[PDB]
Amino acid sequence: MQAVYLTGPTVYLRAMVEDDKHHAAAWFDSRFPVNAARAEAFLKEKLQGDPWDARWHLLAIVRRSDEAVVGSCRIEFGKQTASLRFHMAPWLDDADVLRAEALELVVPWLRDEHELLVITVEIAADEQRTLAAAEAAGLKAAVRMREAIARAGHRVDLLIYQAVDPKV
Amino acid sequence: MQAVYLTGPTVYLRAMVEDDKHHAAAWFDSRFPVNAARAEAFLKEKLQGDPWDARWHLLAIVRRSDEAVVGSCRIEFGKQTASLRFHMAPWLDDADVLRAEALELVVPWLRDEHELLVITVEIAADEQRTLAAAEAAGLKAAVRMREAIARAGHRVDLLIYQAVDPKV
Amino acid sequence: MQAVYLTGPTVYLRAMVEDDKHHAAAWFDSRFPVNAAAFLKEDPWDARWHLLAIVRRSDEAVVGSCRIEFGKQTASLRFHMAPWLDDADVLRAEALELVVPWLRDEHELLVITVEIAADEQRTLAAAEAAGLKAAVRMREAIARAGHRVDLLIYQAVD
Amino acid sequence: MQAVYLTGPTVYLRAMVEDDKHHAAAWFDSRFPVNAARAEAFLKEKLQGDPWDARWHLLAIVRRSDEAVVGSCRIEFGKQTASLRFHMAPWLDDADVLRAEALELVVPWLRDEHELLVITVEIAADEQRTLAAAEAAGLKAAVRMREAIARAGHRVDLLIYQAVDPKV
Amino acid sequence: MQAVYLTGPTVYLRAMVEDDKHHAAAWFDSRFPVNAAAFLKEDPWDARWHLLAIVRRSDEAVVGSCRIEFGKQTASLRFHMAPWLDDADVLRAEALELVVPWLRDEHELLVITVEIAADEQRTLAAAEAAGLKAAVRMREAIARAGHRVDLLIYQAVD
Amino acid sequence: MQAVYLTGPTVYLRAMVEDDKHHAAAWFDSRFPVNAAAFLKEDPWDARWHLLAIVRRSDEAVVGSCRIEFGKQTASLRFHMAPWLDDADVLRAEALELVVPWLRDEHELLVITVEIAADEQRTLAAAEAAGLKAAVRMREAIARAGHRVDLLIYQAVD
Amino acid sequence: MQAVYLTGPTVYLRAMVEDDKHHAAAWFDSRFPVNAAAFLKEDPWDARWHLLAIVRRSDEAVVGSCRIEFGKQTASLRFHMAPWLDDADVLRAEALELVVPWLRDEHELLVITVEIAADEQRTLAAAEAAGLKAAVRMREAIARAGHRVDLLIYQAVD
Amino acid sequence: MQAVYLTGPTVYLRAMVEDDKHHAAAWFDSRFPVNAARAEAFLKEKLQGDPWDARWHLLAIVRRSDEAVVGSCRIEFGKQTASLRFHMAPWLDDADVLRAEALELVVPWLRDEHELLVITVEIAADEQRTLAAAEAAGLKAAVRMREAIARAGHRVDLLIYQAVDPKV
Repeated sequence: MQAVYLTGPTVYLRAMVEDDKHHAAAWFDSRFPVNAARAEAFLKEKLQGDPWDARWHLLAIVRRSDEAVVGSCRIEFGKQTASLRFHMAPWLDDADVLRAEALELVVPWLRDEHELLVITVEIAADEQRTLAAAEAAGLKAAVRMREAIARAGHRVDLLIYQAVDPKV
Repeated sequence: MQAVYLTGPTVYLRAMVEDDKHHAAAWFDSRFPVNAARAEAFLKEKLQGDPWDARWHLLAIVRRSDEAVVGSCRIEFGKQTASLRFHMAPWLDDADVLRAEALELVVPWLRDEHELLVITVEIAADEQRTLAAAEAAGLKAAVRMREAIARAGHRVDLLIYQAVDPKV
Repeated sequence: MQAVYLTGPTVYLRAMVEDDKHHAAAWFDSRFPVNAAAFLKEDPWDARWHLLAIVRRSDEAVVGSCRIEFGKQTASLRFHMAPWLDDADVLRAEALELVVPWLRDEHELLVITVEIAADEQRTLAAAEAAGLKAAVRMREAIARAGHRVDLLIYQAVD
Repeated sequence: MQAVYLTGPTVYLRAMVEDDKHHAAAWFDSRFPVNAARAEAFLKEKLQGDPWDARWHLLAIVRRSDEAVVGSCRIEFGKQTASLRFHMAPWLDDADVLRAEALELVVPWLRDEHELLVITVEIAADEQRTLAAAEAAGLKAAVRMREAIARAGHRVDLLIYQAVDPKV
Repeated sequence: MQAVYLTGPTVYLRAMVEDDKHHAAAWFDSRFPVNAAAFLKEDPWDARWHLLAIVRRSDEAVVGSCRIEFGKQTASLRFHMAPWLDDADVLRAEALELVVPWLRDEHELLVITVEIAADEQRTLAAAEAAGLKAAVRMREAIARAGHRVDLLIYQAVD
Repeated sequence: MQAVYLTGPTVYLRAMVEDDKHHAAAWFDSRFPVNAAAFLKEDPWDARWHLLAIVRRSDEAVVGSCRIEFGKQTASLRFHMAPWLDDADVLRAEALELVVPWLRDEHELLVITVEIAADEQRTLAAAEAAGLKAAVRMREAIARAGHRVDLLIYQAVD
Repeated sequence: MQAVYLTGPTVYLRAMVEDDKHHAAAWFDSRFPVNAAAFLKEDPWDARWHLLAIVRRSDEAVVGSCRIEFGKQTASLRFHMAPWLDDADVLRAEALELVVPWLRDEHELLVITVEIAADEQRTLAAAEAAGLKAAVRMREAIARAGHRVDLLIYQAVD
Repeated sequence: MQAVYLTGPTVYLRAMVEDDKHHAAAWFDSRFPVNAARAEAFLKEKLQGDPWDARWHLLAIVRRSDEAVVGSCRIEFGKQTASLRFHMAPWLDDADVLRAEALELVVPWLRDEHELLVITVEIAADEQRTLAAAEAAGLKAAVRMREAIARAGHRVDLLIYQAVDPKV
């Protein structure tokens, strides 16, 4: 994953390094969550494989104009699965445009460079551009988690978008 | 819901009253969660209806032999949906047998006495008897939430079981 | 405030007395708070405020409290409901419905202030019906089961 | 200390029992503090004796008119010392009058029934009646702890009142 | 708000920009908070509010923030100062001294609201000099070193 | 463990039953914990452990618990006492005094482990009298009134 | 311990010095702890323990610590890794792999104890390969992102 | 206080600046405590003066050999009083030697450059060298706070040392 270089008009993705984590410490939690996507359509357990064999990765999302790390993409591989979520810097003016571009970049890489039957992405229901990026990448809304996400004055659903190979 | 009386060989369900909540305060959290089932298959929003119109209910699960409140069933209605989860007393010797019986009791009541297109139940992957009760009630595993539930020394998946009317 | 009784269809409010506070103290012997700062020992800041018990009419149970803190110009309200209470939002909304017109028809105030959590649908609806509008919001200040909600400050200015 | 019975016009003091602690659990913390009086004039360590030999006691303060436990007096004996603090119920209308009476009752008992060279009492600077009770009992302000006590909108000093035998 | 600059003898306020927020985010990479709810990702509740950076004139350092949330009738202020800041109370008081007359001489508001901790002597003194009076008090809502202080809500009504 | 009774001058230990756990659950409906992680729903990690009630002889009250978790070679003990309990340290020390010789005279163990807070004088003294020595210390893991104390792990190896 | 160097393929351990501790202190200037009780000021309890720095060979960075506390019979280990560390579990496991044989081939101990979180797969695997077995479990004592994990105490007895 | 320069063989004291506070953020709490010395002999309130007139200062303690900030001295002036406490870096090998030197440096400065009737210093009972420095500076133990300070496995007293002008 040291070779990953996925660039668009505004941002590029590359392996997150210790330097990134340190600078972003105020908002980026380095500690491991239980998984990189909270919920998923119920499918055969075997697709995930053994926990010893799970592989976690972190990609920095880097703004081209100033080289600022503006977010991260956390990815968790199982045997035939990839699960991911994005963490954008809270100081960003419009996190959604940059998150959406990052999703456009990472999905085709995930489909091509790996042997996956399932791709699973967390996207909040108010993340318009990111939802649209997922739809154009051929992902489909699979799970609704009602009011799972705190916003100012209200809560919104967390949605889980998936592409699942026909074989499954 | 004051008329509800659903009894099996071991437990019965009736409206939870303030007395129950007070006695069970050590383990029963009276505060509202965001919903009664955390995740669900992605279906049309309209099925849930407006939040002003949502109706929440609490059923006590009562052990017949001694009249002890051994758990609760939290139910959240939307327009055409019912979502539920169980909270069993931590001092119970075998919570799963009694939870499973409670699920056997509450499901047929939910199908008959209400006009539902969707029933949604949270069940942890290690809850053997409760899983079996759900399957016999005609519910099917719809969502997997990996390692969502803390246990001693390890974590287990939360599963979401559903029955969804053909019309949907 | 000793001769004041505000009666609605479900609850009534009257001056809270020591015995009420005795029993409300246990509305905190709990591992699941909605907020932090039981009650504490009550010049100059302990002069401005006053308590009304919310009593359910059906069984005469004390089911909540309404705290009213005064400025020269002002009155600010805060509710605390028993944790085991059935239909707390309906009852709290009714108390608000009772206290606001009292503060209007029996006081001369430039500003009435009320604290209400962002998820308290019925209490919010009664505040809006009484003419109050949201003025301040404090993010994730109120604890619920597995999540937090914002505290809203509603105000009317006459 | 089962024989203690110290009564005034309004309250009496007797050994606090498990029943008291349970009822008062909302406001009374049964857990041990490090001592029963936080600060004291610096005097010879030997006066306190060994920690194995320390003896802690709890007296309930009981309102005569209704038998309500309205507070507690926590006492810590060393070899030749007695240290104490009061915890009054937060629902009390006028805690200070009842605290002050309790102090009037407990001090003469402490001087007579025990062989003390030092008595040490915590009293907040705004506790008028309690301060006056201490002065009339022949205690003197020895220590000031500035702004140690939170009140509504402001903080007040904790004062430590003492009587110390001439021999010391 | 992009062409607005309020200059006092020590600090000036101007619209906060992304770069300012970038560096202010670290005013939370800390085990010693004064409050809880770094910043979070910014319809309908994220429409009403606006940020001003407080910049120290001597070295052009961004040393704090002033958050202004609007109602139709209202404006409510909240300050956050860098944790390492020398003389934070003097600088915050000066910012208040600057923002209040701006909200008066350049807006048409019925009510101005400001949050101030009960121990912020100089900020309180500037609020009183600006005509604001305490309206609401929230006990022990602000964390300090080994103790907590109350949050006060000050208001003026024109 | 159903036919096991260890009787001392003040308390006795026997297998804990559901009814005991029912009432012990409330030893947590409280805002003042000594530790965190009421009880939780009890393969493979829920196989190794077992509970003994500590019953006060004078009134037959269940006043505490002794949790014994087993390895192939090992036994590890943890006590929880009712919060309202008079003389909890004396009673807990006596329970320890009872359980340790039982684990010796009626089991074949290479290692016995016990958790004890650093301020539990009498419990510590009984652990030392039973031949146990401190092995591990976890700083400020136990909450007391206005302070914390260390958790000590004592062990004997036969 | 000043002339002790344990070198593996990825890291090596040597006596920790003041400068290492200086920089490790910031492994706590953070709002996301894994545990509680930065470091604190170091008779009689501050006699038994000792620190080894874990240094990554590729860049000579100090990336973690190994704390060894001694009894007469005993040695107990505790690791703390830098929060930004890549592959912390692999590196920690390697340190364990290095320290255990050292405590065997260069000490005379009846019991070696190690703390390891229940989710630290590779560290657990090295403890089992070194002959250690789980002895004690403390439920949900370690904080992770949005959840907690148990702390396990592993031990070998020679 | 920008002119303060107090140097000994090992450390020097100078005004703490924002740079110091930032670097030391892991261990140095910039937030204000209620006072700089927790307890003090009970003397006339007027000596402290008005809170509006209180002046707080921070001195960095700087190790000469490497210019490292190894601690801080927090000082609070009232009208005729000075109260202080030290915060040493936790990574220090022997904090007590350097704290003690810092106390040797700051006391004569406090007596000479200011018009004080009272100097009040917090010192833990196990801080041998610091206690000895205070004694040689002509301070005397005035207050004992039993077991106020957590240490590894045990607690120690906080002591308050004072010099008080004869006039008082």
